[PDB]
Amino acid sequence: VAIKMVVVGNGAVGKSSMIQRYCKGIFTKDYKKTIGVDFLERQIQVNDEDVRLMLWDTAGQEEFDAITKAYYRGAQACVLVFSTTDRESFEAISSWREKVVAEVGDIPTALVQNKIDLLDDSCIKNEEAEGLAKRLKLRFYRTSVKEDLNVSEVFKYLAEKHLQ
Ligand SMILES: Nc1nc2c(ncn2[C@@H]2O[C@H](COP(=O)(O)OP(=O)(O)O)[C@@H](O)[C@H]2O)c(=O)[nH]1
Ligand SMILES: [Mg+2]
Repeated sequence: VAIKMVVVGNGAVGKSSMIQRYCKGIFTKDYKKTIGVDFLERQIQVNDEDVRLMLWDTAGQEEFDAITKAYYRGAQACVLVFSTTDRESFEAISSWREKVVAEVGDIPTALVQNKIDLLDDSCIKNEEAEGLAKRLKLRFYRTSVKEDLNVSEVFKYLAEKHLQ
Protein backbone atom coordinates (compact mmCIF):
# COMPACT_ATOMS: atom_id res chain seq x y z
CA VAL A 1 0.00 0.00 0.00
CA ALA A 2 1.84 3.04 -1.37
CA ILE A 3 0.84 6.72 -1.55
CA LYS A 4 2.48 9.18 -3.93
CA MET A 5 2.47 12.85 -2.94
CA VAL A 6 3.72 15.95 -4.75
CA VAL A 7 5.02 19.06 -3.01
CA VAL A 8 4.16 22.17 -5.01
CA GLY A 9 5.11 25.86 -4.76
CA ASN A 10 7.47 28.71 -5.69
CA GLY A 11 11.24 28.38 -5.33
CA ALA A 12 12.77 28.59 -1.84
CA VAL A 13 9.51 28.08 0.11
CA GLY A 14 11.00 25.00 1.82
CA LYS A 15 9.75 22.12 -0.40
CA SER A 16 12.88 19.91 -0.54
CA SER A 17 13.58 20.74 3.12
CA MET A 18 10.04 19.61 4.01
CA ILE A 19 10.58 16.26 2.28
CA GLN A 20 14.00 15.78 3.92
CA ARG A 21 12.63 16.63 7.39
CA TYR A 22 9.72 14.18 7.08
CA CYS A 23 11.64 11.28 5.49
CA LYS A 24 15.06 11.62 7.17
CA GLY A 25 14.33 13.65 10.35
CA ILE A 26 17.00 16.19 9.40
CA PHE A 27 17.21 19.93 8.71
CA THR A 28 20.28 21.31 6.93
CA LYS A 29 21.07 24.99 7.49
CA ASP A 30 23.81 25.38 4.85
CA TYR A 31 21.96 23.98 1.77
CA LYS A 32 25.27 22.88 0.19
CA LYS A 33 23.82 19.92 -1.70
CA THR A 34 25.30 17.51 -4.25
CA ILE A 35 23.15 14.58 -5.40
CA GLY A 36 19.79 14.39 -7.17
CA VAL A 37 16.78 12.27 -6.21
CA ASP A 38 13.30 12.21 -7.73
CA PHE A 39 11.61 11.28 -4.46
CA LEU A 40 12.34 10.29 -0.89
CA GLU A 41 10.25 7.75 1.00
CA ARG A 42 9.28 6.47 4.44
CA GLN A 43 6.84 4.05 6.02
CA ILE A 44 3.89 5.41 7.98
CA GLN A 45 1.20 3.69 10.03
CA VAL A 46 -2.43 4.47 9.17
CA ASN A 47 -5.59 2.63 10.34
CA ASP A 48 -3.34 -0.27 11.45
CA GLU A 49 -1.56 -0.49 8.05
CA ASP A 50 2.03 -0.08 6.83
CA VAL A 51 1.81 2.68 4.19
CA ARG A 52 4.78 3.59 1.97
CA LEU A 53 4.75 7.36 1.33
CA MET A 54 6.76 8.61 -1.65
CA LEU A 55 7.28 12.38 -1.80
CA TRP A 56 8.17 14.14 -5.06
CA ASP A 57 9.42 17.73 -5.17
CA THR A 58 7.92 19.41 -8.25
CA ALA A 59 10.53 22.18 -7.87
CA GLY A 60 8.53 25.32 -8.79
CA GLN A 61 8.50 24.43 -12.51
CA GLU A 62 5.59 26.39 -14.04
CA GLU A 63 5.66 24.91 -17.56
CA PHE A 64 5.70 21.13 -17.20
CA ASP A 65 8.13 19.12 -19.34
CA ALA A 66 8.02 15.31 -19.67
CA ILE A 67 10.01 14.90 -16.42
CA THR A 68 7.75 17.31 -14.49
CA LYS A 69 4.64 15.54 -15.86
CA ALA A 70 6.08 12.23 -14.61
CA TYR A 71 6.50 13.88 -11.18
CA TYR A 72 2.76 14.70 -11.15
CA ARG A 73 1.54 11.45 -12.77
CA GLY A 74 -0.23 9.13 -10.35
CA ALA A 75 -0.10 11.73 -7.55
CA GLN A 76 -2.58 10.79 -4.81
CA ALA A 77 -2.16 13.87 -2.58
CA CYS A 78 -0.72 17.37 -2.91
CA VAL A 79 1.05 19.76 -0.56
CA LEU A 80 0.83 23.40 -1.70
CA VAL A 81 3.56 25.40 0.04
CA PHE A 82 4.16 29.11 0.46
CA SER A 83 6.70 30.94 2.61
CA THR A 84 6.03 33.23 5.60
CA THR A 85 8.70 35.60 4.25
CA ASP A 86 7.71 35.56 0.55
CA ARG A 87 4.51 37.34 -0.52
CA GLU A 88 4.71 36.34 -4.20
CA SER A 89 4.86 32.66 -3.06
CA PHE A 90 1.57 33.17 -1.21
CA GLU A 91 -0.03 34.99 -4.16
CA ALA A 92 1.01 32.21 -6.61
CA ILE A 93 -0.92 29.55 -4.64
CA SER A 94 -4.32 29.78 -6.39
CA SER A 95 -2.52 29.48 -9.75
CA TRP A 96 -0.51 26.45 -8.55
CA ARG A 97 -3.80 24.82 -7.45
CA GLU A 98 -5.33 25.24 -10.94
CA LYS A 99 -2.17 23.70 -12.50
CA VAL A 100 -2.36 20.71 -10.12
CA VAL A 101 -6.10 20.13 -10.75
CA ALA A 102 -5.54 20.48 -14.53
CA GLU A 103 -2.70 17.96 -14.33
CA VAL A 104 -4.06 15.26 -11.99
CA GLY A 105 -7.62 16.17 -10.91
CA ASP A 106 -9.13 16.83 -7.49
CA ILE A 107 -6.78 14.87 -5.21
CA PRO A 108 -6.59 15.51 -1.41
CA THR A 109 -4.60 18.74 -1.01
CA ALA A 110 -3.30 20.76 1.94
CA LEU A 111 -2.12 24.36 2.06
CA VAL A 112 1.04 24.96 4.07
CA GLN A 113 2.53 28.25 5.27
CA ASN A 114 6.13 27.20 5.89
CA LYS A 115 8.83 29.07 7.87
CA ILE A 116 6.27 29.92 10.60
CA ASP A 117 9.25 30.13 13.01
CA LEU A 118 9.77 33.53 11.31
CA LEU A 119 6.17 34.65 11.99
CA ASP A 120 7.29 37.67 14.07
CA ASP A 121 8.29 39.24 10.74
CA SER A 122 5.70 37.66 8.41
CA CYS A 123 4.85 38.91 4.92
CA ILE A 124 1.40 37.39 5.25
CA LYS A 125 -1.25 37.75 7.96
CA ASN A 126 -3.00 34.68 9.35
CA GLU A 127 -6.40 36.11 8.34
CA GLU A 128 -5.24 36.36 4.70
CA ALA A 129 -3.92 32.77 4.77
CA GLU A 130 -7.08 31.36 6.34
CA GLY A 131 -9.14 33.39 3.86
CA LEU A 132 -7.26 31.85 0.91
CA ALA A 133 -7.53 28.36 2.41
CA LYS A 134 -11.30 28.86 2.73
CA ARG A 135 -11.62 30.15 -0.85
CA LEU A 136 -9.77 27.09 -2.23
CA LYS A 137 -11.48 24.60 0.14
CA LEU A 138 -8.18 23.35 1.62
CA ARG A 139 -7.09 22.45 5.14
CA PHE A 140 -4.47 24.96 6.25
CA TYR A 141 -1.31 24.25 8.27
CA ARG A 142 1.25 26.70 9.57
CA THR A 143 4.54 24.84 9.50
CA SER A 144 8.18 25.09 10.56
CA VAL A 145 10.41 22.56 8.81
CA LYS A 146 13.32 24.12 10.74
CA GLU A 147 11.69 23.42 14.11
CA ASP A 148 9.70 20.33 13.03
CA LEU A 149 6.29 21.88 13.69
CA ASN A 150 3.28 20.63 11.71
CA VAL A 151 5.32 18.66 9.15
CA SER A 152 4.29 15.10 10.09
CA GLU A 153 0.71 16.29 10.68
CA VAL A 154 0.31 17.47 7.07
CA PHE A 155 1.39 14.16 5.52
CA LYS A 156 -0.64 12.13 8.05
CA TYR A 157 -3.78 14.18 7.28
CA LEU A 158 -3.32 13.65 3.54
CA ALA A 159 -2.58 9.92 3.88
CA GLU A 160 -5.74 9.46 6.02
CA LYS A 161 -7.77 11.48 3.51
CA HIS A 162 -6.66 9.22 0.64
CA LEU A 163 -7.37 5.99 2.54
CA GLN A 164 -10.72 7.15 3.99
N1 LIG B 1 13.63 29.69 8.96
C1 LIG B 1 13.24 28.64 8.19
N2 LIG B 1 13.92 28.39 7.04
C2 LIG B 1 13.55 27.35 6.25
C3 LIG B 1 12.43 26.48 6.64
N3 LIG B 1 12.29 25.55 5.68
C4 LIG B 1 13.26 25.80 4.75
N4 LIG B 1 14.00 26.87 5.09
C5 LIG B 1 15.14 27.47 4.36
O1 LIG B 1 14.70 28.13 3.18
C6 LIG B 1 15.68 27.96 2.14
C7 LIG B 1 15.04 27.27 0.94
O2 LIG B 1 14.63 25.95 1.31
P1 LIG B 1 14.39 24.81 0.20
O3 LIG B 1 13.87 23.56 0.84
O4 LIG B 1 15.65 24.56 -0.58
O5 LIG B 1 13.27 25.49 -0.73
P2 LIG B 1 12.70 24.84 -2.09
O6 LIG B 1 13.25 25.58 -3.26
O7 LIG B 1 11.20 24.99 -2.06
O8 LIG B 1 13.07 23.37 -2.17
C8 LIG B 1 16.80 27.11 2.73
O9 LIG B 1 17.84 27.97 3.22
C9 LIG B 1 16.13 26.42 3.90
O10 LIG B 1 17.06 26.06 4.93
C10 LIG B 1 11.75 26.82 7.91
O11 LIG B 1 10.78 26.15 8.33
N5 LIG B 1 12.20 27.88 8.60
MG1 LIG C 1 13.04 22.39 -4.77
